[PDB]
Amino acid sequence: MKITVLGCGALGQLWLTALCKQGHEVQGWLRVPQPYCSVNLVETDGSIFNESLTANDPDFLATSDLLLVTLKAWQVSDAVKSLASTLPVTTPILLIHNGMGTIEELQNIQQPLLMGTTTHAARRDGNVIIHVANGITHIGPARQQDGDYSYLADILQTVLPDVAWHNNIRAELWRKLAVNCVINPLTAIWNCPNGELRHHPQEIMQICEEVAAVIEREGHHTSAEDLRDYVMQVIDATAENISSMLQDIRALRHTEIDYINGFLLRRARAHGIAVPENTRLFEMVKRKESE
Repeated sequence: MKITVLGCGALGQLWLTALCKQGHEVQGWLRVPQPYCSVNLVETDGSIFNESLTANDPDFLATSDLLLVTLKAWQVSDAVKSLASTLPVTTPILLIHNGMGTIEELQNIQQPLLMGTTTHAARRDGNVIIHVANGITHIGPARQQDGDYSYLADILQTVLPDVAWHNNIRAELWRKLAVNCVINPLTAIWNCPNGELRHHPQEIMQICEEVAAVIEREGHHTSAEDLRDYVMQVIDATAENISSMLQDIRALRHTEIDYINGFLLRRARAHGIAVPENTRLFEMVKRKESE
């Protein structure tokens, strides 16, 4: 098939490479138009893959069979709306990113919309992309009207193992966003490795109690304590790492906070749930971004 990949960064080059090695017709799409996307990715065994692909061709977009989006969350909805009048109104759009809240920004999209997240790990070092680890990409329908597109998880399985379809993909999205609402902003505000958080159990519970209150009202079964125990287990296992949010902070790149604790605040707001710790952290990180 013909696929346009939106974003030629780490995750976008990992998909372009995999689609490209299965023989699919592919193009990338850049925010700053260029006729080609130069892919240079290192495979998990250290092998290189390096090709020059077509980019930003409107005719190739108008005949594409899948729009695969791999931008950061705060970029997604504007970039998708820009291309949706050109992509066929029958062609499915798959969003892969961390965080939640892009579907609410895309509710009038006519095309089939699918939402997803991955545990594959891909790092960008300058113009080099490193496929750090293999993993699973979970996808599913964004709205009630997108439920008949489970065939994409079978095609994608053949391209970048493993892929799983979930009829209620929001359950898996919240599991990851719950943990990120604790780890990302705390590390960001205390500019510490994940392991520091181990020294702050009482406070982590308070955030988890707020997170747990919003999720329960959203229709999912979780407990504040269960959530707390899991976060601490993640913190122990990733003790020396620098989070994705702290990484953004240290490089002064915009953060995905509007789609992590910002989404919890928005949903908390819609259900009327008290979230003072999450609001403080959200506002703090926003002040750091501005400087």
